[PDB]
Amino acid sequence: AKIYTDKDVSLDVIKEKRVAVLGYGSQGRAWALNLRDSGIKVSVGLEREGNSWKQAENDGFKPLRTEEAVRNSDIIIFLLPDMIQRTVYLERVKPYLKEGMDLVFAHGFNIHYRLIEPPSNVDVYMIAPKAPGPIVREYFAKGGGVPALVATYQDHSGKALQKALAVAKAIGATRAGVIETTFKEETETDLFGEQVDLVGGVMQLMRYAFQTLVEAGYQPEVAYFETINEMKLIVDLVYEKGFSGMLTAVSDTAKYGGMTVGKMVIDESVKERMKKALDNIRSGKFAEKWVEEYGKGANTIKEGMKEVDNSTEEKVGRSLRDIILRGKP
Amino acid sequence: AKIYTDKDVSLDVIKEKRVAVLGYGSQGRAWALNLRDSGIKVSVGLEREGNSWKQAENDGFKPLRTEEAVRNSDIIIFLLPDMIQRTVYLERVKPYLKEGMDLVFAHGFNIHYRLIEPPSNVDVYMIAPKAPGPIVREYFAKGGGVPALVATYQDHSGKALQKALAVAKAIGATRAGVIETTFKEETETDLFGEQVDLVGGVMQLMRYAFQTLVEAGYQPEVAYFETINEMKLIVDLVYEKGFSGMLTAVSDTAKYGGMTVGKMVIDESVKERMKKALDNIRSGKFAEKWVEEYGKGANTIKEGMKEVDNSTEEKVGRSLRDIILRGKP
Ligand SMILES: [Mg+2]
Ligand SMILES: [Mg+2]
Repeated sequence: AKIYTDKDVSLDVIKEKRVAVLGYGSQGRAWALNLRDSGIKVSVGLEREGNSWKQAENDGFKPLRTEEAVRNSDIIIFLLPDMIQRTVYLERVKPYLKEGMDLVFAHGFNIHYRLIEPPSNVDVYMIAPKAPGPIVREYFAKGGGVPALVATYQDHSGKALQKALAVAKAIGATRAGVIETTFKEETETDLFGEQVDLVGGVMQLMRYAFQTLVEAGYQPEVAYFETINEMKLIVDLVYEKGFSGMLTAVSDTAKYGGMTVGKMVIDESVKERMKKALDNIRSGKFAEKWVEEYGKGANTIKEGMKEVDNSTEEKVGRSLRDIILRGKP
Repeated sequence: AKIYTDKDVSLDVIKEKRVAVLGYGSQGRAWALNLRDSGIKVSVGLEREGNSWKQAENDGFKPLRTEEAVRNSDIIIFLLPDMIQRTVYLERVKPYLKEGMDLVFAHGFNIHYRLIEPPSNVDVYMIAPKAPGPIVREYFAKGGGVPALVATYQDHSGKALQKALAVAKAIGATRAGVIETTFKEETETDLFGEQVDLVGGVMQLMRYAFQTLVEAGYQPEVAYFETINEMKLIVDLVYEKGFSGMLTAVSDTAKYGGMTVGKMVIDESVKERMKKALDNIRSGKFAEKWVEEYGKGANTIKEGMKEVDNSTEEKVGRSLRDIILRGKP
């Protein structure tokens, strides 16, 4: 697939545009800081004069209520939680849209699932950096940057890909590299990864391994080092060198064990259930169910966070993190 | 558990002893470099004059053939691959052992499974740091250190735990903290983590999720970012702030999906199969099976490595790491 880097993209297409960054969480901050450093006129737009508003004041912005930021801008960037974008949009963005304005997202969920339904006469596009806000910012600030995906949903102007690329350049992404996708692809793949692998899957895998050891009578601190803490070593090596690289770096005892037992533990029925999860994303069932849960108060999340907070593993983990911090220079 | 720090041991217990570090891979290097900085007399002993040998020379060591390092030393540290230790021991160490010498390990495997059966007149102990060699070295050299586990197998002197902690102090581990375990516990828990979690488990988990997306027709590059590359972001968060902190850092959508779908994918039958793997470790079946396999050339590893090296997943990953490399500061 085509990879775009600094050289392939001009800022001219957004240089003269006023950008509203809606939100000043971890992403909103990073983007607002990078855009402003790249010479883009940024207004931060916020629903409340709360902690976010203060943080933005602390960074030399003068924040505005959402609607005032929108009325004074050309390019509107939604860096708000997915579940509250709909309400902010309808009440504080929609009535202010004019021909030729742009709606810009970091995630495809709301557009793809019709929670925000834009008019036909604006451009709609996305830049999805592949790192946390702090890194997005740090790397840009050191003359590098983080890769991202870009997509266009509605290209009314004919320049929507160029504009998406320019935004991505202004936040440092083209220093690393950018690849084009679609709103649908980014949404479905992001939901799938989070559910089966990145958050759901690996958390349950690590937690089961930890529990198995503690239930068999081994020391909890030993069990935590072996099943949770060491995972960084492994995943750092995959990130840096691929699986091949990682496998070369571990013992032959580890390779033999991982190759023979790994597939018995994570067997074909797991893959079959991942297919089912993907089917549930693709049919819309997952998004329907989540929107329904959220509408009832997200009690699943509250109960699960309480269980994690009070678990044995969390207690043990805290203690080993004091030990690691104690020796970190 | 009791955590030991610098206040719990004086280097005096080993300051006057000559140490042979057998091997000069990433661990042998780190330990040799730290010990010498702590003012411990270090000799590097090696079976061949190849790359390890040259690196030791680069670091200012004059390396010796293994048996010459042993004859000239009091404390023999095995920092060699587990499956070669037995033959190095029989051929190059055991003939030269004398009362009061120490046999020191970084992993319990060879002592626990009777592949090395030490004589009755030596101490036998272990120090098992909980980070890669480079870090062992880096933190030490920066005035911190990395935590480790210690264990005693045969305490002929009555001071084996003091000597283990002293070696750990000399490589900086007591700057962070050290926990005592046993050779059995270290062995069984290290085998278990590699097999079901750290290597076997997570690799099968990530590959299967990649494969699911690719099979469904998503762009492989997108699939790789979402199922493999982004793992580092989550695991880093767990490493730094535990599961509660990771979960606070991800979206509510991610939380809900991980808590509901993750548990459907990684169900309690996975745990049950982890328990069977642990039973197979505990009975010695795994170790028998591996020792047998290794003695036949470890053809399982070679074919597994080829299969990984020419996988779609791996081809994709090569490209994307140029991207990231391209933007790091
Ligand atoms: Mg993502
Ligand atoms: Mg280990």
